[PDB]
Amino acid sequence: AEINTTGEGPTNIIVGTARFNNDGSLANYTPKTINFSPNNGAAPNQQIKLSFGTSGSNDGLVSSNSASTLTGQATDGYTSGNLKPDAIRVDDKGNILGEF
Amino acid sequence: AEINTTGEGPTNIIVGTARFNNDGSLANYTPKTINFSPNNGAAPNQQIKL
Repeated sequence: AEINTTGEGPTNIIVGTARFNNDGSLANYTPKTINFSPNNGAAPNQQIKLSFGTSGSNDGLVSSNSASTLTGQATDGYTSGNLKPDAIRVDDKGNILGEF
Repeated sequence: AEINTTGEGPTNIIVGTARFNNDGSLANYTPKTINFSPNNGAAPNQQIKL
C-alpha cells in the first residue's frame, strides 16, 4: 500500500504534527486528511479524513497528567453481502424484510 | 494544576488568613472562594467556594 504524494519520502509514511493547548484541550493537528491507495485492485486514491476532535475541546485527543491510553474507534464501512432467498418474512404494514 | 490569579505568585499557592473571636467562635476568614483550573482537559475555571 501507499499513502504520501512525494518527496519526504518513503511511500508508506506520513509525518505530521499535533499541538495541545495550555489546559490539555487540543489546539491543532496536521495533516487532516490522507490519500490512500490499497494497490490490490481496489479503487485507487481513496481519500480518508482523520478526525481527532474540534479545537479547544475534550472531544478528541487530550493531554493530561494521567497515563496515556487509547479509547474509542469508529468508522464508515461494510463488507459485501448477498441475500438469502429462503428467509424473507413480510411484516405488518407490508414492507418486505430481507436478511443478507 | 493552578489556582491564584497573579502577583503573589507561585501559581499553586493561596495565602489567606483567619481569625477567631474571643471565645473560640469564628470571626472571619479569607478568601471565601477559589478559582481552580485542573489543566487536564477538564473545563477550566471551576469556582469552588470554601
